Amino acid sequence: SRRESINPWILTGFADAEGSFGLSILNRRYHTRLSFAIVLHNKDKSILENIQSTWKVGIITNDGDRYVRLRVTRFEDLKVIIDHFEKYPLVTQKLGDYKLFKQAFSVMENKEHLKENGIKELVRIKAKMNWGLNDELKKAFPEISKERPLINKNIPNFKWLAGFTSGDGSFFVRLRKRVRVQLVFEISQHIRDKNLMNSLITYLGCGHIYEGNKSERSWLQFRVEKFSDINDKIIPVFQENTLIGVKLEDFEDWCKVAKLIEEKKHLLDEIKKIKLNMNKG
DNA sequence: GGGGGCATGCAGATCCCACAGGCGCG
DNA sequence: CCGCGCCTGTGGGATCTGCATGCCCC
Ligand SMILES: [Ca+2]
Ligand SMILES: [Ca+2]
Ligand SMILES: [Ca+2]
Ligand SMILES: [Ca+2]
Repeated sequence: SRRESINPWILTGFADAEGSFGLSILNRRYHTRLSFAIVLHNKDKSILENIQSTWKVGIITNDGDRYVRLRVTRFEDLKVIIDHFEKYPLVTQKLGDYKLFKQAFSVMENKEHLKENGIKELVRIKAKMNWGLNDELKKAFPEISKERPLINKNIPNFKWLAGFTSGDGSFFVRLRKRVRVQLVFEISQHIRDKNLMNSLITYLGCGHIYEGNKSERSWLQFRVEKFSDINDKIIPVFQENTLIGVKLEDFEDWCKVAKLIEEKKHLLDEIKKIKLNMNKG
């Protein structure tokens, strides 16, 4: 059960990709709940165990027949999470949800949430957090601003990038029809972090940003399709900065196809065998 | 007696992932 | 011609996010 721990910057990078900070204010006088959660497919339960071993907090639960959840609600345990992200701060817009989550923690640590003044402040905090206030709290506390300080941060290091890639990244092989094999690396992200995704082009020395129609599409792609860039830049980066989860296994199969491509790929039966065991198994 | 915290289960919403096709260029 | 890589496009599920209840304890 007790599995390996992970580098704390890799964990923050995975949290930037897959984490969620929650502030629930329900009328059971109001009940206050703070939470951190990650939901993944069972294939990546090892990641949740890795985080649980590194933080030494959190409950791992099956969220159905297909999914697994790591959830932290115990108040003292949320202090462990604050201390981690204070030393290893998030990079995406989720940092703002973390900061509001931390602000809510100080209201509750000072027991102010038991009185009416604390609830009003917690409602103001929740308004700027994630998807904002629900209809009931919008009516019961109409005083309601969703605006919050802007975030525009740079990639802190490659260890963060490995955890981020383990979450939102993708390694795959294309078989285009004469059949040619092409390696592709892609990270997708909501356009709310376009600057950070643009940051990747010079940070990795390769790649392009693709957006489609910016007026009707809320997410973009950072992609590297040039084999020399995959072979000389992306592979050495993630070989030195270990990925986690099945993304690591997909990367290792990905690199097997890369060695074949640098050795005159065209023969192809072994590449098709590796591809069958990638994002299908 | 019960307020408040914790665990728990489930549902809503969407941002991802893992791709494919057309075609200009060296 | 051939192999490549820019560029455009996306289904649908793995995510992110949120709601509700029960039971314990000081
Ligand atoms: Ca993400
Ligand atoms: Ca993310
Ligand atoms: Ca993921
Ligand atoms: Ca993700």
